[PDB]
Amino acid sequence: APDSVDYRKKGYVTPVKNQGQCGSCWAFSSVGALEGQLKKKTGKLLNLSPQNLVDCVSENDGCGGGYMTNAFQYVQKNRGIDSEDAYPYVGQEESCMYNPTGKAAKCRGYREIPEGNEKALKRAVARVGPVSVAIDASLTSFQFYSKGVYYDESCNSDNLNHAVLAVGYGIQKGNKHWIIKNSWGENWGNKGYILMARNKNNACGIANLASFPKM
Ligand SMILES: *[C@@](O)(CNC(=O)[C@H](CC(C)C)c1cccc(-c2ccccc2)c1)CNS(=O)(=O)c1ccccn1
Repeated sequence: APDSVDYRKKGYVTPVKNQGQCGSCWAFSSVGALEGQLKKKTGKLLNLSPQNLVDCVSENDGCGGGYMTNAFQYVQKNRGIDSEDAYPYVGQEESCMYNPTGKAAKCRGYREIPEGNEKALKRAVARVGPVSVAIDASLTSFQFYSKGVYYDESCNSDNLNHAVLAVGYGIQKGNKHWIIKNSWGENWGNKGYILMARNKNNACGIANLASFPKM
């Protein structure tokens, strides 16, 4: 695998979004992994519909939460997912209004990175592109992040409370890290992003719930 990868400079990542009040993190993590795979497939970068997921993945909890693997699974069974244009985000629960003429992409399943295995996650990002991850994002130091390669001993790898996207990896100043896209708005952290300590015993649970869709 390369020493460092950044799918932002490669045109794989769409703008940073804002979930707002709805617990749709998972949706934004899923949609982001889907957009990375669509780009690699058709050469076009499109914004996919997290609302489509929130209203339609009956296996999940809408704005109450859900899993990324369930969302890849719904897109696979359903044979598609709409674009953001065709199914705009509202931020609250509404009935499924999935429209097939607005189908922007399809999924052929998903792969799960070996739990707790960072090297594996690295190879996955390096060979696949953006990867859906789940971390502990409850710590104040994480929420007030602005610069640096985030790290805190209090981070709990079994307290996975927020779904995010692994956009690449590298090194800052001798500190290895993961480029993480957040769904808190371009005004949070470092233009919507945060570099999180890599190889530090799977800090904040970075590799405990990683997965990517097949396209
Ligand atoms: C996000 O917006 C909503 N939370 C969830 O989806 C979690 C799962 C994620 C993989 C981390 C969750 C909570 C409760 C239930 C379920 C669920 C799963 C399957 C089926 C039904 C329900 C999933 C959270 N991000 S946040 O709001 O920004 C946040 C919250 C807390 C701490 C930090 N950040």
